[PDB]
Amino acid sequence: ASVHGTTYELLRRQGIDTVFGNPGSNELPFLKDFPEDFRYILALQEACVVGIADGYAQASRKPAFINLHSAAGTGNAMGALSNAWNSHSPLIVTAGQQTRAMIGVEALLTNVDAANLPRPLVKWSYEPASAAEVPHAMSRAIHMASMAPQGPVYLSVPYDDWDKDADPQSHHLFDRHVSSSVRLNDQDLDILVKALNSASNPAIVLGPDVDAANANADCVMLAERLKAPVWVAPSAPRCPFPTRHPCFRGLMPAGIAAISQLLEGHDVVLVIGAPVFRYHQYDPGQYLKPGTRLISVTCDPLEAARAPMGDAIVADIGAMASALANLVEESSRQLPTAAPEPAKVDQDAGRLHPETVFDTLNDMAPENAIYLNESTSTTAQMWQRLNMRNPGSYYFCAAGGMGFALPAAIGVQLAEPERQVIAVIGDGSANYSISALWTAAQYNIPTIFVIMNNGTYGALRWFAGVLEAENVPGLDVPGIDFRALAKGYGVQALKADNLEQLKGSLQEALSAKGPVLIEVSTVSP
Amino acid sequence: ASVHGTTYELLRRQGIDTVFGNPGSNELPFLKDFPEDFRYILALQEACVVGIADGYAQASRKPAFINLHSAAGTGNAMGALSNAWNSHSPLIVTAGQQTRAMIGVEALLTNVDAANLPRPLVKWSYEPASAAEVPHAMSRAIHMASMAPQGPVYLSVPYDDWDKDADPQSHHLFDRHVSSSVRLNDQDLDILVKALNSASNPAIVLGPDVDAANANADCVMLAERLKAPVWVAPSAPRCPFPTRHPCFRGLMPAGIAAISQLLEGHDVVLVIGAPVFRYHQYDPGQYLKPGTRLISVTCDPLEAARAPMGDAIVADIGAMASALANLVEESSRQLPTAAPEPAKVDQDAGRLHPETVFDTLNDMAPENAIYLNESTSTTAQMWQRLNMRNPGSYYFCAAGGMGFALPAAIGVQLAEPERQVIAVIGDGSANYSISALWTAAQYNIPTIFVIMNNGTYGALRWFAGVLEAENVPGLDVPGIDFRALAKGYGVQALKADNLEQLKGSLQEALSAKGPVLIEVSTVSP
Amino acid sequence: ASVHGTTYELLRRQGIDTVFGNPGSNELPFLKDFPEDFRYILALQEACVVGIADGYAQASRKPAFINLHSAAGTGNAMGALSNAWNSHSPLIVTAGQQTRAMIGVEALLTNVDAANLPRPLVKWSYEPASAAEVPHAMSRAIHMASMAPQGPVYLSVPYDDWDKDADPQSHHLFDRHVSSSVRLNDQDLDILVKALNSASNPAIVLGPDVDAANANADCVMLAERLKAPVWVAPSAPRCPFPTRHPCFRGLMPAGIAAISQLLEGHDVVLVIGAPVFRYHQYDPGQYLKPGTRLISVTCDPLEAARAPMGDAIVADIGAMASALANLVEESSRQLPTAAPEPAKVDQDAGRLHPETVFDTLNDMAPENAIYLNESTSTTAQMWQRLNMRNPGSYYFCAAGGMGFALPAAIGVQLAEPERQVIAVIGDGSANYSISALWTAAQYNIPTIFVIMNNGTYGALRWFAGVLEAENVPGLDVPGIDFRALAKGYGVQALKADNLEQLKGSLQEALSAKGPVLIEVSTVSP
Ligand SMILES: Cc1ncc(Cn2c(C)c(CCOP(=O)(O)OP(=O)(O)O)sc2=O)c(N)n1
Ligand SMILES: Cc1ncc(Cn2c(C)c(CCOP(=O)(O)OP(=O)(O)O)sc2=O)c(N)n1
Ligand SMILES: Cc1ncc(Cn2c(C)c(CCOP(=O)(O)OP(=O)(O)O)sc2=O)c(N)n1
Ligand SMILES: [Ca+2]
Ligand SMILES: [Ca+2]
Ligand SMILES: [Ca+2]
Ligand SMILES: [Ca+2]
Ligand SMILES: [Ca+2]
Ligand SMILES: [Ca+2]
Ligand code: NA
Repeated sequence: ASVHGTTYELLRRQGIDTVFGNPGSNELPFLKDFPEDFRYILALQEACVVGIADGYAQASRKPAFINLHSAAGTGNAMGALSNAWNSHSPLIVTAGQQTRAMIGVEALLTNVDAANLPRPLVKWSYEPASAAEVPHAMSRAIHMASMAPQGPVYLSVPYDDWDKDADPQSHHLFDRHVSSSVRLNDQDLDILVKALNSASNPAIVLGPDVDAANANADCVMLAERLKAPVWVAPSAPRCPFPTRHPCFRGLMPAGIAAISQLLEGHDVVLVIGAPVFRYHQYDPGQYLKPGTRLISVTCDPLEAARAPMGDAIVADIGAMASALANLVEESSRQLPTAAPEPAKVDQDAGRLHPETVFDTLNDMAPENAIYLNESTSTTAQMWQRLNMRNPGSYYFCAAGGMGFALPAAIGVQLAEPERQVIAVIGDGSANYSISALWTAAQYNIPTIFVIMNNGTYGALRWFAGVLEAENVPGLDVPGIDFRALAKGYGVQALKADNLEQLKGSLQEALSAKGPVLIEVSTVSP
Repeated sequence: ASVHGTTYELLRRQGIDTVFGNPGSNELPFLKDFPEDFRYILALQEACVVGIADGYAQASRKPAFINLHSAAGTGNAMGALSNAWNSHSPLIVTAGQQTRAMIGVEALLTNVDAANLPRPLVKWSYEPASAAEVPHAMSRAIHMASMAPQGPVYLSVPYDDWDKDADPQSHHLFDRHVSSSVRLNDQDLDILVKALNSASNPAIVLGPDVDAANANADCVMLAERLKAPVWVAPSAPRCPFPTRHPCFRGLMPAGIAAISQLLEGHDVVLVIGAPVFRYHQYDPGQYLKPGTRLISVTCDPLEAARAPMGDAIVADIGAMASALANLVEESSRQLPTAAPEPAKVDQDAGRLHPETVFDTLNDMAPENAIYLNESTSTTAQMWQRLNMRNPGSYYFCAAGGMGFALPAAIGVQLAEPERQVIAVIGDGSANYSISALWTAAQYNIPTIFVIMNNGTYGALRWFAGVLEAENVPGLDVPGIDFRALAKGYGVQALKADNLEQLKGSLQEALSAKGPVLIEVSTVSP
Repeated sequence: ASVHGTTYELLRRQGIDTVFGNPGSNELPFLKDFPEDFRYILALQEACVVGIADGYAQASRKPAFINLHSAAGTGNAMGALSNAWNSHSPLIVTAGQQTRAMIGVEALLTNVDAANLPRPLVKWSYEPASAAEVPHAMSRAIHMASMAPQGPVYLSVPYDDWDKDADPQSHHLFDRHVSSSVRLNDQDLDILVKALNSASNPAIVLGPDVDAANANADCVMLAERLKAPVWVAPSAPRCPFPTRHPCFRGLMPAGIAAISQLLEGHDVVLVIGAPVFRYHQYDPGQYLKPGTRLISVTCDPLEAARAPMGDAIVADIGAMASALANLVEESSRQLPTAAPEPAKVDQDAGRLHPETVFDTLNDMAPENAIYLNESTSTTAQMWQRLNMRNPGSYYFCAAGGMGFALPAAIGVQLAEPERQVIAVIGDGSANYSISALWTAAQYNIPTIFVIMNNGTYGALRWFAGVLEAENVPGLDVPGIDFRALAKGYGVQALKADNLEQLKGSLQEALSAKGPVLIEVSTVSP
């Protein structure tokens, strides 16, 4: 067998059937004779390739496979890799290298010092020392991306390797099963459960690894048994809990003092599946107030090591959430009462307030919609106004890096063809990965893109206010026609300058059979 | 003085007055109170920011200063950095880091292991250990980017550093002058000159560092004195010689055997300002034929070390080209005769052959036009058909990475406001950095963009033919309307479906007062 | 509080009370005012500092703390770090940096690019961005070294940081408890247990992480219930099983084909606490024969990813070994019968055969002796001839790197003051870390060092035979007087040129109250 045949066999035997890619000439010997059981999803720039694969992996809860061109293609994808690192996304990033005979001379298209290029944003990065090693290196990449804590990996392969003979012993790679589905030992788990049962006023804080593990329903059972309020850890990349459940308390503020004030009076705070904590603004004060202790369950040793307070347990989130939910006692405390509905903001017949947009989306979208957020100044309102009952219903760029939501919404829609995806993206953020629209058109992936057009980088005006920073250049983005950009890439486009037109465009988009972009005129900050 | 005030003083005293950027919140404390003597050039994605700065640096022959946001902004720019590394572009890339007090907890927007992120594509990469060190670290960045061999550098700065007090001794940085303008010692230079004077059939091969050094006119004098044919080294990022001078022989084929066959019969081959060599296709055979010896003058030790044949001298290209041109004897051999004009290819009233497009551009463009090339299947025809008499007249992505020419054409036009820039870009390549069009519109930078629309990644069909690779996915890019994309970003747009409309659109574009995009329907390969 | 006071408080609250070090001037501000409850163990070169700390950590099963001088001190220790990486040793390596104000100028003693220096041999490597961050960075180092898979970490600290004020919130670091004591979830564990109960001819292979976890006794119970033969995985750094238990089958040969032939006929092979596998010689063939399947339990994702065959479970070895030993059924198969005693080799009245030395050590040493091995050509005989009943009884350089056993034997003896340590070290290996002898003398740590003096690098003659390599320089080491080297560093020294003198020197050494070196004249290969 050739290295090409053996490597595609390993991929299919490990459950991989889709290649997300933008091709080049070091990759043609891999892509030739492409197997009939695989698909190839082309995107026009590599941030878009990786964003699409990232949405697909996060929504499918399985690894996604990427093929990029050498150093320039890998490099175009590195902002997308920053977000994938912070969302623990299992991405297998492959890139083609020059033929071994010209690597030393640094022929055009040589990826020099290849394994160092995507560091520090990958768990494992490698170029094999011979062609026969390629299937074993691919096996390492698959398992490194997929074991907890999941994350992106990188493999560079000289183009001449594919046609070489494979090692006949590579068949032992095909059916390897590797598990990291582990939980705390019984004695120490019993100690944790007794601490939770004994707490007088527990709180629960949930992060994105809960949604990645599909541990959401176990966390609902846990919060119901403990009768405990539930927040989402700050800077949230995913939604880990039903947002209209009575225990839900919303997104935590991303500040040290704000969080310790929020948690004041809670004797035990159990954090599951989150870093402790993804603060943003600098809000110095106490990490926790006197009387509060914190316990974190995390799948990632790096998160356990860096927490500035609390105890930690490094284990699988699905296995731990299931065990805790089934072992804790039902408290005789009263269940928390649901938060009140948000108020309706006053809306005239002109430009839309973001609050009006989210209320109208909540009124009209299906109950199993999936939302993505890259409208950076409106996140708090989005979390207050969208009822997200089901797992896998929310994604936000985990490293804060623009350029994620537009392509990731296409990958999520490909992973979840029966759930309508609605990406809410600012006019600033929409540009970073605008060419991803083409992939939605070409493959007829029916994502809805709602562009919140207020003419400016609104969140940077907000943060400038926090810093009291004046005379800052580069904050306005006037003069972009998003219906013409959508037409450029083959996507149907609608405009909404007022609430009547917002309702009409959403009705048309929800009834459409392909992707649709709606440009919404929103109020200037 | 504050670190902010001291750092902007150092920049202006070192000749920097423009910041190319896409802002974020770790950068607002640097950008606030932006000095009145500086400009800020916004672009909507970081590949575009860096591409624009790269064109500006290459055309101005001076360092360009960039400010990006943390890891995601730096990462979005890394394919642009791959090209800048291979063009020796002096780029000072700065990125903002979180406040020092939250780096350890990895707050949102922390650039983890920052200095390792852009490696291996930078000459120097650093984050200072204290605020007071920031001006000295910036001084190091300026000089590292600017000394031979020039190239990109990276500096990460915690946002809280800017408002701190500067070291009063930082004033000694402001006027430092650092020179690498060096040439081979007199005794060894005299040995080289005697070898050139004694050659019976010398050849000259020139690379991009000749054009970077503005050594073009000295190389013309050298070739006239030696009566020697002149080629351009393969995979050329720049044009180092007048293309209709009698000595000019064109772009070398990018293959080992093809180059040694071309050079057969030449006893001494002098390479100036090029790697030896940027081969592309694998074309194994002899590096040089018996009877040919090679001497390379390069500004880059890495190029001298990796050449597989020949002697080398590591020195400044401007200083060496001037010395050689003024020291060699005038040979009594006959001057080489000019190559014949290219033939006119047959053209019907339908889609345009690329040969027709380049002939029409050569007929209509000013004699001091500047061309950029990212039309990958038509490079050989472009080099045969455009008379480029002057330095700084051609740029092509030096690492072969798509996404360079569209933004770089805007930076070159900003650097050379009296020379019309004409970027010839394939329909595939145009997508990688499409949002750069917005910067041309907003600042009214009057670049002309000629999009060669043949519906496919034509060069990858070519390379697939070379490999005899069949059943390759992802090679076609149908369904893109480039006039709608140009309208989306505010640029005037024209279409040319035949030769009459090509001539009319070029006349309109050359008479326009702002940027113009022309979509040309070209023949399918 | 100062950073100095807060950092020593964090260390003591996390169970650290000993600093292994060789001092320098960047470290004096850390070491000044050394707390009365800490000890400092000086060694004269940094390979020896780290080797001693490594033996101490491995034997105590807890992290050991090291302080080295800048880049040169760290660099002198990097061969010791290679062994610590492959033994999963929890080492917290700290090094002093220049004062922040002169790092940029690269004053003498600046550790440039410090965090990159010990990579790739550490799990985590860092220099803090401010003085106040130092206690949190130390907390990260402690937990990163101690969480599974354990391993060395590195922290560089500018010397001016120690006297600065600490962050008042650093107290939340002092009592953090972090656990990685996890095992496979109940459903999948029940599947594994049923596979073991159903096997017709199971085998068990154990590696060093069994001894690190003190899982040895649980593995004896497991092998007794399964009635299964037990081997030790190749290139063994530790001894994980009693070597005269009836199930014990010895050290596996370090070859691919040799291992699959050994395992032929075993239907399920359970590997616990080992890489799969640390082969050495290249012995190509099948990884496993038809009819054998392999299951690996490992604490290290990198080991699970790279195994070329089998299933894997990534979990804590102590927790998994305990669960399996208590859940499997007692098989009705007959218990394996003990291997026969090794034969006595013929010994004349001259130089000693290694077999005679190990038989005499086994006859005379206490039953709770601890052995170290750096006598590279005699490993197989050592494993056959020493009855090691107890955990923690054997150490061998895990990366194969010379210079481990001499210093590590001193650290093991410090960790286990009531168990006699006997280091068996070749005359070649003894030189690499010879100055460690001084620390044993100065602190009166009563290690016994048995130097096997055959005048040559015996194992390299063996491997040269395997390669059929002739005319190799550098294999002989004549002319070393080890009793004079021991006298040089203050250690009592004895010579044994025959068996009578070997017995007399061992009796004298076992009765001594301080360290003793015995130089044994062994037969030339
Ligand atoms: C890759 C990248 N570049 C720049 C930024 C900085 N950035 C920018 C540019 C923001 C403004 C996004 O504007 P928008 O129009 O999408 O939304 P708002 O107007 O609601 O803020 S928010 C933010 O952090 C970033 N985070 N990531
Ligand atoms: C960043 C990046 N991604 C992909 C490629 C691979 N690539 C691609 C995609 C080419 C086709 C460009 O198509 P075009 O339409 O611009 O021009 P032609 O049709 O004349 O080839 S040429 C080439 O090397 C690349 N070099 N750089
Ligand atoms: C740091 C280092 N340097 C060199 C070696 C190579 N080496 C050497 C030099 C060996 C010979 C050790 O000789 P010895 O006298 O200690 O024992 P034998 O004579 O029994 O082999 S075995 C071996 O792998 C090594 N592994 N580690
Ligand atoms: Ca099919
Ligand atoms: Ca906006
Ligand atoms: Ca001005
Ligand atoms: Ca094309
Ligand atoms: Ca004391
Ligand atoms: Ca020896
Ligand atoms: Na990198």
